[PDB]
Amino acid sequence: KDAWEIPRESLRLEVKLGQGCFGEVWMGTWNGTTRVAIKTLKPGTMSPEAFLQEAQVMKKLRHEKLVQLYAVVSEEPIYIVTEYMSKGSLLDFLKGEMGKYLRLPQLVDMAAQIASGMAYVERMNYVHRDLRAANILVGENLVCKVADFPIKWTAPEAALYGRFTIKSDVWSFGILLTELTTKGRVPYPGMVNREVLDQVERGYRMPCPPECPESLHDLMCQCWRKDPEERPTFEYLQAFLEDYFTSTEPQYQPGENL
Ligand SMILES: CCN1CCN(Cc2ccc(NC(=O)c3cccc(-c4ccc5nc(NC(=O)C6CC6)sc5n4)c3)cc2C(F)(F)F)CC1
Repeated sequence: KDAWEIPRESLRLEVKLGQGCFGEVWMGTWNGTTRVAIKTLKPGTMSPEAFLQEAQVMKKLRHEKLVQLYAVVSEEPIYIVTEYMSKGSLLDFLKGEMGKYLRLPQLVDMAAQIASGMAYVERMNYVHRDLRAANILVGENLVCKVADFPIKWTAPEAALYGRFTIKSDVWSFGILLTELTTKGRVPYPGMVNREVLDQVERGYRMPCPPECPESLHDLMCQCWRKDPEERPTFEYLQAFLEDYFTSTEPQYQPGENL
């Protein structure tokens, strides 16, 4: 019971946000002042240790582009409280309305910010294991942050031999690049998990998404190298994206969709 622990009182659980197997996500007010997301755990559905492992994880990881843990209610009902992100998941946001007006530059910025949060995660020798647009939260100002709550996003060695490493996160990140540039569409359209596993192993990689720049597709392809160690770092990725429109696609012109 630590200095992240708080009273449920400082927490106003205003709006529910998600329905899970082990709890619900609420949008609430912390100290009646600061807007916060609140991941509840339904006691009797999952041990506190288990549910608060993610919280313990979030503690050691303070970064501008990661969902910041804000406080915790360990003693049941077990609330985890975090900075709130107005726009919800990057997935709901890509598929959704404001998605339609997102082009490469905003998409690549997001990529960049995630790449960054993920780079932070990298420095920390942490792994995400579920890096995918559904786990990126968008904030105001297209702030996106890595959050957490799927073999299409999962690097083979991770999907197959459970070799989940930041590198397999890079892989996912590659998938997230397609989410980002397909406006949230499901990776490997028309293919189902087994067709994907079968495929990705035979060496299949998604083609260049409609109107996405080959250089962004190459980035993706790097992210999906069979050999995990060949996959780039998120320091490379971040930087590659941050600088994308100068070092990589200076001649970029907005398009219909990207
Ligand atoms: C070993 C596998 N590894 C280890 C390390 N590894 C890092 C990690 C682990 C866990 C988490 N846990 C969360 O992130 C979290 C939890 C609860 C709530 C929220 C949360 C935050 C804001 C927010 N805004 C919202 N608005 C909307 O919905 C509106 C439009 C409709 S709903 C919402 N929910 C976020 C974050 C991170 C990580 F960040 F990656 F480092 C993940 C798993």
